[PDB]
Amino acid sequence: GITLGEVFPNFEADSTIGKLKFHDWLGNSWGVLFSHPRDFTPVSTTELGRVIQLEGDFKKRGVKLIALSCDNVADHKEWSEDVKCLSGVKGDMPYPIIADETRELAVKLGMVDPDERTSTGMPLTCRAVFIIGPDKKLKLSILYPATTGRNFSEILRVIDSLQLTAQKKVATPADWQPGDRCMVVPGVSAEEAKTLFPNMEVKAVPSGKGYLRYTPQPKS
Amino acid sequence: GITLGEVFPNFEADSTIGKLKFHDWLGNSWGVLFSHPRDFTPVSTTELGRVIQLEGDFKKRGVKLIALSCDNVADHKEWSEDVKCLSGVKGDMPYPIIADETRELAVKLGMVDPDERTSTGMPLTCRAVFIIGPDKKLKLSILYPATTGRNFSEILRVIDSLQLTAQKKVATPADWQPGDRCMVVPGVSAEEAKTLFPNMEVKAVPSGKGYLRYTPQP
Repeated sequence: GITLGEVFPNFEADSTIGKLKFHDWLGNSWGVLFSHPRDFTPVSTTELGRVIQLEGDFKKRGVKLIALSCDNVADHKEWSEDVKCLSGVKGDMPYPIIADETRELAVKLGMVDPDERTSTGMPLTCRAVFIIGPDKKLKLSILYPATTGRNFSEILRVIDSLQLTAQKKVATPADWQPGDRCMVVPGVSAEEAKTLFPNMEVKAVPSGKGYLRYTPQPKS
Repeated sequence: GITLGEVFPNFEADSTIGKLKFHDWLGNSWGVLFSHPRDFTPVSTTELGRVIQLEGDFKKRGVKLIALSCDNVADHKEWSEDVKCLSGVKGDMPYPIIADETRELAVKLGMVDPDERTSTGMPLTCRAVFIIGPDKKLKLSILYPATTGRNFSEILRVIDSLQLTAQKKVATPADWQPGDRCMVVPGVSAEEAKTLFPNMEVKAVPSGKGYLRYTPQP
């Protein structure tokens, strides 16, 4: 498995764009790698279709997208046409699909589905998402089972928080949406906030501590 | 780390309700274990205050909530008064908070935060969520950093999916909300579908395979 802040593997893999080396492919960029159990399956088709719908939203954020399953590349290409059909968007695939036929990555990234296997007993991946920063380090992840399609707007929501909190000295509260007030991190001193967050609110709390601090979301 | 389908560690831990043994405390119930980096911090107070708002949503779904950080129980009890205040809900804490002071669970669960450490250099948990079925097996997990407060509506949404797809041979599509049409799982034959999903719809796709099968939510 991979824990937060680990450098993500500079793996080599075949895909729908040919063989790639992960750190080469990603470059100096945010990236999202996500997996699905099996090509030509229904939930997986709605998900890769949804990602097509949202591809300008990822592009606006400088976020490279890459899909993965344990199927071969020829199946990725043929299935891709079904994915396009269901997205309702016409055009080439806006992202590659890795073929993890050896289960190398499935195992290394701790993303084997607990329930879905080939008829032959081969593991398959679950619906994993890994958010990787331009530093190549793992920033956030989710492991959802095959039974449960993902919420891709939550992925974009958290890409928004992660890009903001990367540059500014805030953290985003429960249920935060882009443009909403943020929390000032406990590290910022009163004296430095005077200048940095001149309209900060300190909400009194029964403990008498001064940590419950809100500020408008900084421009970034 | 822990992976999907592993039986969740039957740990013994101190908490706001005293020392507990995890499988015993859970019993035959669904469970959500969730962690935050540090008590007396802003986002964490928002998040725990939000879970109090939603305690009844979880209760009606048979889901036991339990929170965790590396702080001590005394800090838990005192910080819990602020959490209650931010929640706006009056009354005793609706869930226990485990105290992982030795970092044993933070390490076992693969949930150490990549940036937050104590002043003294001790690791701290990130904002992790583990959903545990009645069989004690891990069914879903999320690892969010300290910077990035959670979405507890999504936790609810995915619990509704896990609970549905445990009982019926469907799976929930991208962005599904309760009440939305589900997909029939590929392992269901047309023969079985005639009986099990009388209103099933097969949507034509360029490959001509008939796997794209929608049904009303069972």
